Amino acid sequence: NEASLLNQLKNIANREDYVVTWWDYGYPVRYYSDVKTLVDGGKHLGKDNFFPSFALSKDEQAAANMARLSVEYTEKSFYDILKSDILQAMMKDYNQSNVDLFLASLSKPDFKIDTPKTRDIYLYMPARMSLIFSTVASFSFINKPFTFSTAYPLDVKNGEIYLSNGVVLSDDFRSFKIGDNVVSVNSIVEINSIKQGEYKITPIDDKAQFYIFYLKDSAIPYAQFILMDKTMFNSAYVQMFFLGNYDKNLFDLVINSRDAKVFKLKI
Ligand SMILES: [Ca+2]
Repeated sequence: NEASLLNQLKNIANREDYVVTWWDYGYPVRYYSDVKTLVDGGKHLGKDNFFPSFALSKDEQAAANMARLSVEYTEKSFYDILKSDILQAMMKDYNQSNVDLFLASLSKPDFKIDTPKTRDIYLYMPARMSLIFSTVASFSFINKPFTFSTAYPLDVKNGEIYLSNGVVLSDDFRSFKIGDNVVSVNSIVEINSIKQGEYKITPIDDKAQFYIFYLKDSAIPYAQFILMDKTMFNSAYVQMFFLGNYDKNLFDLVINSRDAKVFKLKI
């Protein structure tokens, strides 16, 4: 129950703290937790979405840093450039002229956070977001496609599975065609239990792109499988929520649930 988990968040965290998350949950979080957010029903323009999306789509370390940067610079952006165009502001304070290289800059373990820490930050990552994560991650691109297609079985006739995304998957989980021809999946990944670290990956051809996810116990209707590329596989969302793999020098797990996870930025 979301209200319960976000009411748990209220007590754990502080009124000044931010929760970083997608805007669809902006209001619920502010209501249940009584904390600040980056976006919400009333504030989710492209320029807005970029920051939650980045710290949800990029690699853990990159997301850890943006979380801190975006929060600190948005807060400050309430006292010139810092108003309207917060990414430029932070680039100057890092003397980076090229948007793409600064952003790539963030993935490095050797990135200095000059700006002081002024408040706590939490990541909120609900299961149900998978169904929309494709749209979430799209906003971490300045506007080179990605792939995050979730699907449920329509039928299972023969040794194949008629996935809802027009895809036809083999029962050994090693190929699909989409009504055409075979293309080996990079690896196989099945989630026996999220709350628990119950999963396993089977390497099956390196030069292959798409990963395949089997959600043996999806409590989410319409999300039984996930087909994703190497990038989405890298995201903090997949790695941290689904695979429950995270750096304990970057994040603290303060709320574990079947339905959602909450991490405390430690930086
Ligand atoms: Ca403070």
